[PDB]
Amino acid sequence: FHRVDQKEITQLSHLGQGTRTNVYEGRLRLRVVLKVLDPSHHDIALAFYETASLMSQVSHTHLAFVHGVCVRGPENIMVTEYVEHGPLDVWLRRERGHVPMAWKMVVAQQLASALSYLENKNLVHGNVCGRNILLARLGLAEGTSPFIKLSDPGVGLGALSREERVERIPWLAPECLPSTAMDKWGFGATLLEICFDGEAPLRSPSEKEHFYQRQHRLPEPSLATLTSQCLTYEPTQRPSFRTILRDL
Ligand SMILES: CNc1cc(Nc2cc(C)cc(C)c2)nn2c(C(N)=O)cnc12
Repeated sequence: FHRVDQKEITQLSHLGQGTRTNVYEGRLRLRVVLKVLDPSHHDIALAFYETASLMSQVSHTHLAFVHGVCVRGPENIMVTEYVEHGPLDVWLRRERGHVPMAWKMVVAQQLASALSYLENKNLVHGNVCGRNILLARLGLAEGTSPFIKLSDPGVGLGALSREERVERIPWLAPECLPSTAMDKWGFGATLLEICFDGEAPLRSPSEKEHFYQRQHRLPEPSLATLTSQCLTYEPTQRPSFRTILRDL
């Protein structure tokens, strides 16, 4: 990744919070987003640097760009693409009941394309969810289509606590509660979330953890065969993104 000096960035309005991060609008000597990691253990900063490294080595129409990393005292900052309309989950809840199925199918295909690209390079995202899908274009006007960018996955899944992994249910693959196969589950859970206008299935941390421990399966979408195949507890039985992209 590219090293960004603190003199090259300007921190503006708070946008929201991610896992161990605060996300702000900013300027780069370009409008950007600044993902400020909390003062953290070296294992967490390393998992954050691994994400910056992964996203700086890939290039895809539907993957958000990473400008680089800035170290500002105890704060690690990932300088990433400012995407015009922000997260898909927020937008879906605001537009609940007025998002057509054809619009949702375009998003699913664009997301499956980004994930097929990663799968072919044997790279894991590990945080596929509506919150990490950003809208560059809304596709509300006649003759237009939405355009998504899959955000960086933030602090790597391998560095998170059990409590943080439970907070990720239902996007978290069940085998991760105690491989590219995990993104097939994240993809399936994101299709449910999109189908339900940003209302993902599953509640308290104990109820979510009990759901996976008891091997219960997620609700069917209101995409039924595809979610049923992606959301299986057997990782090797999940279809490839080549097959998913064909089935879509
Ligand atoms: C207008 N643009 C954007 C808004 C936004 N808001 C946001 C909204 C919540 C609820 C949470 C977080 C972490 C950010 N995030 N974002 C990103 C990104 N998180 O990578 C990239 N561009 C944008």
